[PDB]
Amino acid sequence: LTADQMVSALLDAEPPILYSEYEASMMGLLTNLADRELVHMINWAKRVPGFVDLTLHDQVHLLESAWLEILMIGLVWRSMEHPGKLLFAPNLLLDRNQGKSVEGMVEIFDMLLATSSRFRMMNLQGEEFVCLKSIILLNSGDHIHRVLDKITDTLIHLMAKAGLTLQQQHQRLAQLLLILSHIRHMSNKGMEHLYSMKPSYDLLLEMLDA
Amino acid sequence: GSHMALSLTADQMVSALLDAEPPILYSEEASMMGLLTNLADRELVHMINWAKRVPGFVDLTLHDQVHLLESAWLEILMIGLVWRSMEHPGKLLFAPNLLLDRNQGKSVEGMVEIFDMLLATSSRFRMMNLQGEEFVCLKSIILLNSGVYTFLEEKDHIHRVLDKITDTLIHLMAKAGLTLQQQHQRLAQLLLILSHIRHMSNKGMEHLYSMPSYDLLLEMLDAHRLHAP
Ligand SMILES: CC(C)(F)CN1[C@@H]2CCC[C@@]1(c1c(F)cc(/C=C/C(=O)O)cc1F)c1[nH]c3ccccc3c1C2
Repeated sequence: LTADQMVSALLDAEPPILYSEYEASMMGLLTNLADRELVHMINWAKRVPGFVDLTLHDQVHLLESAWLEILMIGLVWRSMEHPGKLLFAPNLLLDRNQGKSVEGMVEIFDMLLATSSRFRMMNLQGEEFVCLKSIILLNSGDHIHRVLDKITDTLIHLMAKAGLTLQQQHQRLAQLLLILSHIRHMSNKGMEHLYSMKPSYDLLLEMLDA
Repeated sequence: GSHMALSLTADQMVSALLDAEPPILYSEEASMMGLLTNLADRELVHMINWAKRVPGFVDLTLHDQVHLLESAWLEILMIGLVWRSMEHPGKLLFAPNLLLDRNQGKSVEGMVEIFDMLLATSSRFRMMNLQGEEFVCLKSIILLNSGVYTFLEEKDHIHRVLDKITDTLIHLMAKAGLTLQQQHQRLAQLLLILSHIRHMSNKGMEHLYSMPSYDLLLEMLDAHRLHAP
């Protein structure tokens, strides 16, 4: 794949924006939405170049490690145009105060809002976003490393076509990748919260093995 | 005289970071945990001295300095550990007199998973032939990045300093003989390892709460004003 073919393949693989159903009410709605987004995520993963070249075991491990980071990056991306709010769905736009209804949720909401504001301030583009989402999938858990190098080349190509100087290109690449450390942190805090009040192997395996 | 962070050339940045480097300390299942806790506490004191010398860090308010150190202290201890453990495959060089293999971690409940992650990180840095000058840049990035979007002109300042550190990393790779494409690929590889260091710190923090607060760090950062030069 050329950088242009990589971009086209990632944009074409994009999952759809889902709608919510119709504290306890909010948690139920958010859980149901996450479960429905997960099914589309498996189908998206299968279309990421290089992902199907991996063994079923490697595919399962990468998705098991990255699913929350991928849900979170998708959330923060569609929430960019809504300062102070999280656009879980077009019919479920929640502010900080609504996160205070559930114990331990306000901290995660605050981190997601801060990430959305950073992407807004950076003017993150759709083509950069799909590259970042693919990196999260391949990195969160030699061929994988060669594919990651190809995504970096693709990110640079996008910035060069956008008219950034050679210096601006490395500075922007670094700024984008550093936010991935923040997304990892949020996923770890989210996973901790899930185990405090407790998406299965069968779900991933049935969809990954036809 | 005093160089402002944004005025530094790549060479001045490297010299400032190398000069700020903390020393390698010596060590003093219950005995093992005590030794590692005591070592971490002693490394923390040197870490405050190091942080104060990281260009741009003293331009921040005392409250912002504490917020950054509170978020980054374990990532900084971990990156230091993985760096000095590079020349020792299968072992973690906590101190020259405390070199531990993964089997030793098995003596403490939940410790093996963290040791395995630290060992994997050390092997990745060895395979990439991480240089001392790149390492100091990475440690500085961890400090300035780990708490920025966890708290306009002051936030922009941190981001401008981070850009200066990236420019420094690129300069080092360019002088090492890497093509422009190879520089971008190496930079990306290194920054992706930072997401793994964040992961390890989160898992490490979780283990601590199962078994350095804002107040403790605030007092240590403030007490630095009283130390002799
Ligand atoms: C997982 C955790 C603790 F970080 C909270 N999450 C973040 C905040 C909103 C609730 C949600 C969440 C979840 F991601 C998963 C579950 C799962 C339950 C079960 O399996 O029983 C329950 C949640 F509340 C969730 N929902 C989403 C939908 C679209 C896009 C993003 C999200 C997120 C991010």
